[PDB]
Amino acid sequence: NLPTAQEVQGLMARYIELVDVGDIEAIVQMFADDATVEDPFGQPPIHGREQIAAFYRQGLGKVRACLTGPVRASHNGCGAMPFRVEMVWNGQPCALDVILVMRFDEHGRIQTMQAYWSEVNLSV
Amino acid sequence: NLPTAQEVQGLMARYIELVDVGDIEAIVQMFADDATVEDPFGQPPIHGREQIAAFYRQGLGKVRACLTGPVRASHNGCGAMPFRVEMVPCALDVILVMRFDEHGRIQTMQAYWSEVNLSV
Repeated sequence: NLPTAQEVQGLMARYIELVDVGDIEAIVQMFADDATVEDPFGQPPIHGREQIAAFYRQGLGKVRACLTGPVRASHNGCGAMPFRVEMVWNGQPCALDVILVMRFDEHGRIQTMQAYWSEVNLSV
Repeated sequence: NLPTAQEVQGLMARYIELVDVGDIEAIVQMFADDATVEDPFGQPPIHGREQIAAFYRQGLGKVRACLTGPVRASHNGCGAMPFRVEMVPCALDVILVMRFDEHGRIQTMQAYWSEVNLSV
């Protein structure tokens, strides 16, 4: 709980913005110190800011990202949003369609994050 | 969680199709006996076929629905999709997250949305 539906809308919209510019440390800061990330969902959860920062640094360490639909928020501090990421793999432009689901804590920080996507969502 | 990524895409797309035509019996058949529905997510879990059937009865019992983006599937039998529901004259943007069992039936259904996502 804590963040209202509107606040969730704002936090998740900002996440996309941070990912887009690639500000790794600002992204990490949005996460609870002990948050867990599953990206893609189905893979082992990654625990803690050190591990999360290493994760984003690997992926974002050249990439554009934008919402492709509005954020769907709840009244219990959770939300979901659809988005697309554009990256350059092997010097070639690729697109990845994803849907992120997040649960925030009483301090407005991301406690849980789950990114839904597979190969079928990747394209050029 | 046996259903593959492509099979999840198909099942989730069929669900939307069924909702769009309003075939409650067909929709309910898609769920497993132990299934739980959280719609909107944040509201108490609904379980029991008679209960899930009654939930759809009240909602679809003129309603239309369409995918507004591709289904995002995983390899552990789960998927998420963005869609729009038109009903009463208004529109609602939703995102459904679902987990299927080893039989390809809905085990978990979670629909995210709130008043903000509503448009009249």
